[PDB]
Amino acid sequence: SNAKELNDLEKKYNAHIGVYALNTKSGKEVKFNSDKRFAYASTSKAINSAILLEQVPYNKLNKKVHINKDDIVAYSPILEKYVGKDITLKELIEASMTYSDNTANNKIIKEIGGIKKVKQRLKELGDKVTNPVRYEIELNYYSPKSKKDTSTPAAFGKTLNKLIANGKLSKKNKNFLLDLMFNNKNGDTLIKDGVPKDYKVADKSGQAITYASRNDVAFVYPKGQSEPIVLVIFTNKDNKSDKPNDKLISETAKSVMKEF
Repeated sequence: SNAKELNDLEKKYNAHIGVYALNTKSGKEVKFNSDKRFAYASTSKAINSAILLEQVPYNKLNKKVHINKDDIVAYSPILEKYVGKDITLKELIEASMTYSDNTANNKIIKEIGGIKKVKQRLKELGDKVTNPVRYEIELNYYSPKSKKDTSTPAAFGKTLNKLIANGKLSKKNKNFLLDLMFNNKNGDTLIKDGVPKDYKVADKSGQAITYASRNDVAFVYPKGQSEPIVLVIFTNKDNKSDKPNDKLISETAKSVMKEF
């Protein structure tokens, strides 16, 4: 059974696994520690991007945003080149999703209206679990004794479905975002490495600083099926300093996909 496989994986990798998968066509679900809290780290870049794309039409993503020296936070491989320059909303979302640029995500949250506006949107979506508190990079300071910047697999996956796969995005904005997730430069070792050949994966990965917190969320499209399987995989380990093994997420994805 899938539960036995995931239990063996927890032991093989000495790690904790949280899984929620929903086949949006059939309604079938796979759940494993799906109500346990994990740090979501950069997987939240998918949420913040979608919220911004709900309120800015595609042809208005040319709006310019000025980048100052002090805006740059750690792991901003794109935005560190824009100090003293302007960047468009389109280029912020591209940097955030394609390269996991942290400054880009911060500017996107600001454009949305800040952390409080994100929380208001989550409540409207019926997500009373996902708990944004800090910006990059402090949101990656995960502690098991704290709920800051955590979610559960089930809550995060239901929110991904409601915002993107079955949300209210325009045709152009939805195709723009999903293509970024199909084509991103950070996900090849995770869900994409684990799914069988005839699936197409649009993912966003995450890694927090502590407790080997390693995540991937995705919309997984079976060949010939336009409705995705929403897949959320959160993992961590017991010690603060441990380093993640991406193969855990790949093998988890391979196991979960046997259910669909």
